[PDB]
Amino acid sequence: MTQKEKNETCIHVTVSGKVQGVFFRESVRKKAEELQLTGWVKNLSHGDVELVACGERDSIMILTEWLWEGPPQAAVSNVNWEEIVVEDYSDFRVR
Ligand SMILES: [Cl-]
Repeated sequence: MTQKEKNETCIHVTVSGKVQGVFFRESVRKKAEELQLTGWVKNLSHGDVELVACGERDSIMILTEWLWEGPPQAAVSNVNWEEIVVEDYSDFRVR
């Protein structure tokens, strides 16, 4: 494997709770960028926040812990993640 291939993976996450009207999408993108992760995030209508995050595993695991807190005024009730088949992204975007 290349070093990037060896040292990186991807996860898929859903985040439940009070996650609307608190700029959750933007906060995930900003946090991900600070952790040098790529992927995407959206707010499912009437539902959970959903994201894919790819990059180094330490960063991934810092993100998954942070998702229990979220941005100010967020009230997260659950974070459900799994590692997935790797997908290629050049940046982290809101969707
Ligand atoms: Cl974006």
